[PDB]
Amino acid sequence: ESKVVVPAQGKKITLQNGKLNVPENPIIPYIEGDGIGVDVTPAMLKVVDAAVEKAYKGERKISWMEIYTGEKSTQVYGQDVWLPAETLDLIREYRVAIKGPLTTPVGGGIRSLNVALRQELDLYICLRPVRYYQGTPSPVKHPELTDMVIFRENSEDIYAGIEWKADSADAEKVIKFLREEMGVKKIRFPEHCGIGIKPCSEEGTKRLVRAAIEYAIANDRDSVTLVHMGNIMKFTEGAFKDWGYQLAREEFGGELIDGGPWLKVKNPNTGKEIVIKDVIADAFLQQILLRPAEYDVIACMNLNGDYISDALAAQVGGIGIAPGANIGDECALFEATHGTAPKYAGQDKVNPGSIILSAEMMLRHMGWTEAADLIVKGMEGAINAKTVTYDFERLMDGAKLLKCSEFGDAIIENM
Amino acid sequence: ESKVVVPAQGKKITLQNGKLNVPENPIIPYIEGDGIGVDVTPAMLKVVDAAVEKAYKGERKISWMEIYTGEKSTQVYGQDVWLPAETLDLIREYRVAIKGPLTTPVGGGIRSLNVALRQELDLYICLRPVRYYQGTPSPVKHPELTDMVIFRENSEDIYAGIEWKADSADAEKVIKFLREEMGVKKIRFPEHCGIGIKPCSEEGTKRLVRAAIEYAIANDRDSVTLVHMGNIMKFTEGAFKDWGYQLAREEFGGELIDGGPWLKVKNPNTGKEIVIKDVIADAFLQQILLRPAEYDVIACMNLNGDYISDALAAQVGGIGIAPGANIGDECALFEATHGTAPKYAGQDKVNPGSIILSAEMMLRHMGWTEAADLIVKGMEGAINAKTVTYDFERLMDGAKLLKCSEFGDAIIENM
Ligand SMILES: [Mn+2]
Ligand SMILES: [Mn+2]
Repeated sequence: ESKVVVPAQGKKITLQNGKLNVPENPIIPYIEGDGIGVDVTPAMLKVVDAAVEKAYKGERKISWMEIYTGEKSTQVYGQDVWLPAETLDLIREYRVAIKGPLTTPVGGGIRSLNVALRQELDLYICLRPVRYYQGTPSPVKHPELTDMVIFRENSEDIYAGIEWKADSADAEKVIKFLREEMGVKKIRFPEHCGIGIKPCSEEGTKRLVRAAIEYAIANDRDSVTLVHMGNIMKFTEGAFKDWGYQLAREEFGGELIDGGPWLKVKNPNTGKEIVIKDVIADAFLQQILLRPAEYDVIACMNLNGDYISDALAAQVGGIGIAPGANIGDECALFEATHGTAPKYAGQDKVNPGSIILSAEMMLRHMGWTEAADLIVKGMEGAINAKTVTYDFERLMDGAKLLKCSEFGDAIIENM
Repeated sequence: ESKVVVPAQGKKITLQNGKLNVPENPIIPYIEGDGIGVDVTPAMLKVVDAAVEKAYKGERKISWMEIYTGEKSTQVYGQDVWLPAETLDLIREYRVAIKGPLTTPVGGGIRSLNVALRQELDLYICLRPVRYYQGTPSPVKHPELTDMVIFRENSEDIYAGIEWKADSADAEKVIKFLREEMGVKKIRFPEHCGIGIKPCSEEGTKRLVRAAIEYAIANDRDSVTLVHMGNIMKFTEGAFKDWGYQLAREEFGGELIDGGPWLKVKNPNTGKEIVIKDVIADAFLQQILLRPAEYDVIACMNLNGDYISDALAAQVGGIGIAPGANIGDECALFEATHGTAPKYAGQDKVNPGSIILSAEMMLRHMGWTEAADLIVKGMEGAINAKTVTYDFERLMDGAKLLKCSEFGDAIIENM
């Protein structure tokens, strides 16, 4: 029987015509998360509650409902229950949910639980905004020049988990097929060879890029850059770029800039000309360091997005405070983006900034922009006040060391 | 008939027992390169000649022999001759060669010429050393902490170029096979879907990692880090890491550090304990910025190596002066690692540092360490003297702007 307790006081969020109908007392499911999730989640719940209390003068209140996935799920539901069917059901049912870090066990043949949540709920958009918070210790000279929003495709690519082990009957069957029926000659060593499949479809590309352009319009952003490796992988990465440009022309009236290949899309609300461009992935990894100001909204495939989001997060000193969301047409799951750091679990020491900023993305998604704005204001003030957790403090002079919970308070104090 | 002219005075380098037998007058084939290759190559030839002249007091001299590939090949041999069979023959025959930037035409279905050279000559090692040259304008606060050597697998991965276009009969045939015969259920959108194959074999992994460990030993380096995405791609990326560790244990007497997974390999020459470790690729992209000093020799797959080498190059202000080599068991091809920058072609303006440093790797490979040391010394002095090309000068105050050829001279002047 389920151990999830539906809050007595609280109402389910609904969806109509692609628009969320959020009540003043929405029930929001939440997954504590493994390791440090035990530290960061409580801080997040408190910070969010303070923000909504302050924003709406007590008129609104979230009814938190704990659901399970990861190590805590096995302890709650038993041995092999890492991701209960009900968790997928609950998230879809309640439309909006948030979670702490999740880790996948090894030795049992289980694949990434985070990817499982994304794929099964068809949360095709991995949204990762990366900006700099003044006062954050950064390894680069000008982190303030970074203000990007990453739209990472979440349902395709080699991330789909389609592969076969070297020397397995399956791997041999696939390789035999490729060489004998497809006439593949480029497999250098066909024996003791593992094989992986990289898919990229038009509908997959289009829906991701459509969300990216709509975001640029809704937020009056300057450009959308399609990042890819089309010079090497023409039919997957290259096709992604092609379809992205095509979508811009076919659905957003994209016009040609100069002699190409860049396009301009008129923002139907502000009249601003949004530039649609593209950059090779490896070169992009260099450009984000050398010319970050030239970039804004980014649309890319799964793997590249993973790399880009992490590299960007590192550069602005936000490795531990990078917010993230997994969005689909029916529901959305916000999440801490860092690891579980089991060594510090329960020490009330780690930075709760990632899950908190992911909660602010959640609040904004719910249309509760005022509360979200309060969290941003709180984070900015606390960091600028140099009252921070160890991960920041260690790289600074004259900073006040704060525990995880205390930093949560500092955020509230700066709202 | 061939238009390649074998130098009258000069002798072919030979190979015996995996050791190059280099004469005092070796014939070295060279490809000018497209675009700025017309600017950088002449500077390289002059710098190298000055270095060997100075090092061996006139006793040794390279007999340069021009060979063709790229745009110049079509102009020399005709319309469809982008990569002549003789070029592959010449490189293998003469054992050591160098080249400027190469570009691949689009619209003709031709795949990367650089990859073609690597694959066809089985140059399985893409060696990319990245260090900081004092005085180089860098976007990071402490670029001097970066001193890494990248061993990028060059014959496998999605880089192999195995893929099929969306809606093509082939793509449909492969997808049908995967779904109906392999029972694949993770292809989100099977229609209008491009497909790519990612292979990774044991022999491919082992030979790359073997070269990496041997390099760490020969150069008394501190560690070898296997970079991979094994948490997501278990059978390719994960297998690479597994085989890498296995090779360390089976061939280099690797012993377990603590409770694992790190290993220690005793340097048979210095007694130094070389640490063998591994890091997830996305996290590595962050670690190179946050903790670069903890890394040294890196061994990774094709695509990841491409990303890692570029990101590292950018961080140390070496985007345009990053040396590179493609090494195999029978021959080696050194190359400029940047693009062709056609806009500046013939202006004697671009930085010849990349091809020059690649020539120093070439000289060292030939056993001409003294000449190679002279080039390093020259580069260090010129950069530190702030007498540089526009790409550096633009990011500095109080620097003396030098043309491409003039920077070549500056290098010579600092030998
Ligand atoms: Mn990640
Ligand atoms: Mn490259």
